[PDB]
Amino acid sequence: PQITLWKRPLVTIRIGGQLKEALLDTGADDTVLEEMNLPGKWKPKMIGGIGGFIKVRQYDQIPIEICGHKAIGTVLVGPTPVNIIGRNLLTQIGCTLNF
Amino acid sequence: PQITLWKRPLVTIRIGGQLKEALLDTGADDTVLEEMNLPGKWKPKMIGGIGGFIKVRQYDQIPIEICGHKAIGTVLVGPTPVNIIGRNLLTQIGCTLNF
Ligand SMILES: CCC(CC)CN(C[C@@H](O)[C@H](Cc1ccccc1)NC(=O)O[C@H]1CO[C@H]2OCC[C@H]21)S(=O)(=O)c1ccc(CO)cc1
Repeated sequence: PQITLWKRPLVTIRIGGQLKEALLDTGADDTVLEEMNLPGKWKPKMIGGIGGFIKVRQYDQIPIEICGHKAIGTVLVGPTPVNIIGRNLLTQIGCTLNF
Repeated sequence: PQITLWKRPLVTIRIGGQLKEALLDTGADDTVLEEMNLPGKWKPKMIGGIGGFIKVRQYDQIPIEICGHKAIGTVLVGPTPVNIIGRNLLTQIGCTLNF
């Protein structure tokens, strides 16, 4: 579909047994999700934006369904105020910017 | 244009006769530029990002040409990690997300 930007580009995503609302975010290199206890190996990382940094856990090869489109890749999990679908997964679902 | 997302969507903007590089950021409500001088009245404001809150100077009705498309709107100046074009101006230049 086409998503205008009059409002936040929030869409429904699924990660296992959790449905969440997440921003389609061209400003984010990688996907960052709100705190959740995912299975598997991870590694610590610090990511920065307006206000400074937060600490996150990097999980790899996590499948996420984004508006019914399948994706699989890196997911950073930590105390973000909003779920953020970053470019690493936006490319996988065929997302472009157009004007 | 159509802009894919395998690389950061960085574009050249013209503001006050200066060329700068800025990131098209659909996860940003607001346009935020790194410290610079702009003429006219401004208002102190605060905004929050992934890492907390910062103080910015709010300038209204600033022209920016974004990849050759004209916008006139609110520009916040302050300690963002990188110049970002947010939805307030993305809407003005007709930017949508498509997948
Ligand atoms: C470095 C470029 C961006 C910061 C400038 C990166 N951010 C994505 C950005 O879209 C966030 C996404 C975002 C959205 C809401 C809350 C926190 C973070 N938006 C944001 O800070 O927008 C601010 C300007 O407009 C306001 O309206 C929304 C908050 C204000 S980020 O969230 O900090 C971020 C995301 C992922 C990574 C890992 O690659 C690193 C940083």
